Amino acid sequence: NAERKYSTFYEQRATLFEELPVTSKDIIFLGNSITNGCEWAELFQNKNVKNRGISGDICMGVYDRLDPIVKGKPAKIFLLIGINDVSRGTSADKIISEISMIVRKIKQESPKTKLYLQSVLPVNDCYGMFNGHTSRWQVVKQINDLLEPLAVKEGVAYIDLYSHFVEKETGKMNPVYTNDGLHLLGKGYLLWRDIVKPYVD
Amino acid sequence: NAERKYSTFYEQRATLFEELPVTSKDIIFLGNSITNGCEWAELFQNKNVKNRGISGDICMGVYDRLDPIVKGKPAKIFLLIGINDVSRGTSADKIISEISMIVRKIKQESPKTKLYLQSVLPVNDCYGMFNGHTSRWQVVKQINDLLEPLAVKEGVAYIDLYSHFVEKETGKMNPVYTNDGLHLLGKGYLLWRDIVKPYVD
Ligand SMILES: [Cl-]
Ligand SMILES: [Cl-]
Ligand SMILES: [Cl-]
Ligand SMILES: [Cl-]
Ligand SMILES: [Mg+2]
Ligand SMILES: [Mg+2]
Repeated sequence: NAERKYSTFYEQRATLFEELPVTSKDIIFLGNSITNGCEWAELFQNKNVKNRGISGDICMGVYDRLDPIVKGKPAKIFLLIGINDVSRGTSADKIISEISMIVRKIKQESPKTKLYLQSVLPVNDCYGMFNGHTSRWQVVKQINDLLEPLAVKEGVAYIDLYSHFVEKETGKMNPVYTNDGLHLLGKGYLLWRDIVKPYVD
Repeated sequence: NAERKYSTFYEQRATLFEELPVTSKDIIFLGNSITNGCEWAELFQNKNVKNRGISGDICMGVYDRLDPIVKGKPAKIFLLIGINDVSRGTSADKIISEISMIVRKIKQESPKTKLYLQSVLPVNDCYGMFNGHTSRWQVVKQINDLLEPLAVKEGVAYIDLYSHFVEKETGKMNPVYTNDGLHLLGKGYLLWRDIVKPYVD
């Protein structure tokens, strides 16, 4: 029942994205529900910023829908993905392998697009929700420890969101940014805004 | 876990909307997941159109979050709400009563805002999903038969989306627009766009 809801919602969002043109001026935020949840053009006060987030999405789900994005040759793509693969038990190594597939596809199809790999955000089990995600809070840092070298190896930028969202004493997401331990409150998007607005300018 | 997920997601979206300014140039799409699911500014190619949809939302959930919208005195508000009240067993009469509360609040707080009441969309049980909604498909027309007179009585516009989405033979939503009987595929948002762009123009 729950997997059918993601699958149908993914098809809803993906088929809408196929109908919306991407141009060389565009700045794309690409990812899962943490990307889906924002009004990106309003947050940055920039009409060229576009939401390509899909709640529930995974690395290969992003990979499979790159074409209606990269064929428009967008100016920038900000990628945040992986935590739903964590909740499926997928290893950090395999997740990094699949992000590297996304990086190589974007570079091959739209070499002038500037690509930004955003650190997987921390999670927190304190609210007792999304246990498949939050019980694996330690995998976030395993991914990010591998994700930053991948960025420099592929010649793309790495944005460290994690270190601002995390509680350094616990390795988990600071509750001020979330009400379920996984997704962001408005205050969380303001922090994200302050970190990445220089890259969007 | 289902009600907690809506409740936390509502707080996520609502607290984000409290951080995003609304101005007198804005055109607001206000409603539940059928409103939430779209990229409205891209669909109409109009930077002034803004998404205030929240998946799972109900009439009083919309009412309770009017302040961060109407305080900016927006140019237009397009309201689509009620199907999640239907799925709770709420009568059409009670739903109309609550929509009329929303109308009066908007008219009181922002008298120059043009308000458009959109027909509740049909649903379809053919995919066997969201049975709390789809088993009550006959309630949609009961609401809409009362909603258009309310628009007249309150001096606001009524937009008949339902006629374009429904199968006249069955009273249910044409499957070409949906993959679950409730929410819209990209083709569904294109139909909505074609109906409503004149009002957004
Ligand atoms: Cl949960
Ligand atoms: Cl989970
Ligand atoms: Cl269902
Ligand atoms: Cl249901
Ligand atoms: Mg909190
Ligand atoms: Mg269909």
